[PDB]
Amino acid sequence: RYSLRQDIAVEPVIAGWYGWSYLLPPQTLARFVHNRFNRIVESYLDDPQVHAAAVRQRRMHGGPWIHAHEHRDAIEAWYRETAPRRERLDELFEAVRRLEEDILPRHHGECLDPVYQELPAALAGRVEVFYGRDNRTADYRFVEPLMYASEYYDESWQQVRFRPVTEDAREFALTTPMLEYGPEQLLVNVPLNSPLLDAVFRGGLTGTELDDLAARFGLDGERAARFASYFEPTPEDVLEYVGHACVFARHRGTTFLVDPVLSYSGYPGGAENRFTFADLPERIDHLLITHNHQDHMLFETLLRIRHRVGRVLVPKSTNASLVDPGLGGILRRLGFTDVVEVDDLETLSCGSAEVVALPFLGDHGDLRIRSKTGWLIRFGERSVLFAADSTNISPTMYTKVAEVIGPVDTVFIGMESIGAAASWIYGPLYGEPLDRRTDQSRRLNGSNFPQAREIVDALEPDEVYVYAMGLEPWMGVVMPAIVDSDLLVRHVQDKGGTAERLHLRRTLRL
Amino acid sequence: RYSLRQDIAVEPVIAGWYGWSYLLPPQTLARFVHNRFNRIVESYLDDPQVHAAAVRQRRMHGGPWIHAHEHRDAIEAWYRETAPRRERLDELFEAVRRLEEDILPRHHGECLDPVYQELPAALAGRVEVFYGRDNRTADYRFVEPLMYASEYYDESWQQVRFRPVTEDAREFALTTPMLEYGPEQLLVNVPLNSPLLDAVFRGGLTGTELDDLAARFGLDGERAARFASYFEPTPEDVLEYVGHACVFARHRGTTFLVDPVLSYSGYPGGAENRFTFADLPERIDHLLITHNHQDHMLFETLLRIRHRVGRVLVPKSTNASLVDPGLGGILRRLGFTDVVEVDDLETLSCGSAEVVALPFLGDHGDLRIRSKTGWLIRFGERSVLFAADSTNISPTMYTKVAEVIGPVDTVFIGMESIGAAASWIYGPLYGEPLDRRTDQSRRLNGSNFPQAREIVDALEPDEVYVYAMGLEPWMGVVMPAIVDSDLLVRHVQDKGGTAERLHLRRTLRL
Ligand SMILES: [K+]
Ligand SMILES: [K+]
Repeated sequence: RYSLRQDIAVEPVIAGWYGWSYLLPPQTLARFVHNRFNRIVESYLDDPQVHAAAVRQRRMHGGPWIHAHEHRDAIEAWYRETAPRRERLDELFEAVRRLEEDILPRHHGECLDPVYQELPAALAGRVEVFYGRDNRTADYRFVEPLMYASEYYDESWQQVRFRPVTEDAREFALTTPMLEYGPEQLLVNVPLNSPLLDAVFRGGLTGTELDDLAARFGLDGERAARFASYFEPTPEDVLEYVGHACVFARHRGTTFLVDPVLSYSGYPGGAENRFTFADLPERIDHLLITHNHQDHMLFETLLRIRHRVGRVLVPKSTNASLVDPGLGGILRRLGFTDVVEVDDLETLSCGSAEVVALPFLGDHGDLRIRSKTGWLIRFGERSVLFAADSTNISPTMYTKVAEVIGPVDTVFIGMESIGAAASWIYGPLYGEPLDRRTDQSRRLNGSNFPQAREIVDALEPDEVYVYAMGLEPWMGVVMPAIVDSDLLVRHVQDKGGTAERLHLRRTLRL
Repeated sequence: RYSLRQDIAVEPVIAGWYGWSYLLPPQTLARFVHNRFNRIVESYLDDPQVHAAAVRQRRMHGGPWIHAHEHRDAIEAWYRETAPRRERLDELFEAVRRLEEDILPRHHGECLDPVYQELPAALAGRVEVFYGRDNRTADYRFVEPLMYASEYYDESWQQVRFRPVTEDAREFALTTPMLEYGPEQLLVNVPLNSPLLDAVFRGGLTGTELDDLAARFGLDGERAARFASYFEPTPEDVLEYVGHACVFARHRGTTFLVDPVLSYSGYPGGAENRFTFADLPERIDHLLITHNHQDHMLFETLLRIRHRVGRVLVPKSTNASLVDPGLGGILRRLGFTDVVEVDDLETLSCGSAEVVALPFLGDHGDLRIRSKTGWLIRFGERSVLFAADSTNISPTMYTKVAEVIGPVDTVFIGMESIGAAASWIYGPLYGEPLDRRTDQSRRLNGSNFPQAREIVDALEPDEVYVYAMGLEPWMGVVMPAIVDSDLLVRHVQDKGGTAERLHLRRTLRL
């Protein structure tokens, strides 16, 4: 009997690209493909040189640049093979532009029933329209499950690409098409929610069982043998930090994992003491996610642990808009079948703990998005709060919050006190651009020193760690402020308590 | 041992008025008190005559008219006793006007963080602000649980008023202050979620236990004896229609009740065959509610059955706005401790059935409100759909819906094909008025004949009843089209199937 090697990664791929939340729902896919992914490809076909030149200065990583510039011929063939896809998806892009731009501004406060009469065939039956607060300006929302039911959500445009992992750091993956760039890699068509991937990550297969598996993925010849080679012979009360904003926990034998992202292992030259896919218990009872940003809920990680998961807790949103579509339903298309959505300050009991959802402000470019929460976990008398990227930009909200929830022992706050422009993530979903100087004042930032101070001062914790920092090398898949972190470590220590910025790993007494 | 008499009603009262959803959350209370309830009282103090004159023509019921005009002195004293309340609530009304009118339009697409700096003390920490789709127009939402935590939600402004019920029909109750107009009535201060009301509706008390109970409500002397007199000595597979849009169901011993409203009994001169508080099983396993309109979820009914209820299913909304605030949280303040919010086309298993939530369009004045769903219930091979007031104003939505949910046997649709102006309910929550002729085209209507036809034609049911009609006399508490109903009864019958409009009661084979 055999199992996947710790040093093979199985990378999520949707419509040619490294896979994440907003590529799943056809209506957001379409805004990205049209307004970003085609622009990146065409720009590259025209001058491979810019991209190479760009890729070479480390400091230009994260821009709209293809990292496998050597492979011009393959990329061109791929673009052209997929033209009927990019074209059926543009049919949706046009419907939506048509409704936001030609149909909705026609109306000024009267009955809207005349609109369902005029909807593009793409949207017919799949949207609801209404006025906003002024009663005169018309808006809309998608009926999400009907979208997924439509021909525009297509499971066949999904894939996984197996490849070896030889070191800690990761190259920035979001702007480069997912293809077989080397014989070590294996690109395979399967839907992301498939139970075949579950077979894989679970393992314990005989050699003939692997052949069967591999034949159900439609593999044979050398591909089937590459596939086979990715497999090797099958070999309390804790609070473990493990990377970026990901924290593991056992409490009277119930397991918790917050904002999942994990590194790999099985290769020379690692970093001592990492917490890896290999360090995981049998079952993950409760998976918690603070928001919808890749650094907090990485598809690659999630697909891998899916088979071990009990319940997923996530914050409730019903906007069913482009900028902000239902987290919970995304998780369901990924194959998670027990997902619970929690409103502000609702309380769920979890094994022997109690989990409370907390209000979470900012980090989203002052955009209309409801998928954010922090979590407070009460393990009997000790009680820990995970705040992720949430910033304290509303003076008293924390006082009022404390009045309802009682005292808190331990706090994790994230101080990416300056990060990206919000258009960097959300930009292709907008309707038209903002004028540059405005767009510029709309950032994704974590709490800085003063804000962070006032969080601490209003919750009176005895322990106070700062995470979500983006230090660990493997976060490079997807992505001054230290001055501030340190200001805070001293503040909290000077006031008679433990504090510490986190990097790489840490056991902690629970 | 004793129990409440079937012929005593226990009427919900918030801040002086017959109690319902939008009076619960302080932010909506405040819009109603200021923009409607004060206007009604003052107008009456000035000329009791208009009101009497108005009350006397039946056809003017439902307008802004006080029904107990004889009792001028009492009403005046009540108004003046409660001035410090109406004044602390105006402090919130002003905060909100201030933020919608002075603060939010100042901003044009830049960072909003400067706003939490300027928030009225009333809202400090209790709101979140953001841009809408155009990215330039600022909007907001309340953090609902912090509102309820605030001094503006005040349980002490809540009450119940016991009174006898001597006949089927009910006088229109929403526009007249809840006071003791007669020695038969008993007005009592207790919070609506109180477990003391549960004691009452449960009953089985000894006479000394009633005295104890009555002493915990702070009663004695003649009041305690009136209270006591409201008590008398303690005395399969069904599908029961029972009134308006309320339908009961047993299936392999699990009980369901949809859109609850019930009549009373124990008085001469009733209507034979009513389904009453007395006809109810021991336990209500699953309570379903399609939307947030009083005709579909009457506080009076709900408070009475609270103690017998298992789970409440309700549609999910996160708008946490004025026009549309969280149904689920309202139910929690009323004392329901197991409430589940269901998104479009999510499926919950319920005892031996499966309940699916269905998209629901219209009936809400093209306003931004997410609290609406129909329910499909699968009892094994028979499968029944409750559509309430939802109108088929989107051509294909029903085709697409059917494609996902499979075939349906039985259908209840509501054909109040013309009803009220939407400002009649929602009017006091708006920011300013619409110009009259516009407001006029924004109605709350059920499906008419053609729309209804196309629902039937796309679901192919064998049975098809029309409800939500507002026939039953007791609906008068809170509230041409028959031509259309009948058109539909014939249509469905001519195409080889059962059809029928419902009135008063009906057993049905399940
Ligand atoms: K599909
Ligand atoms: K309160």
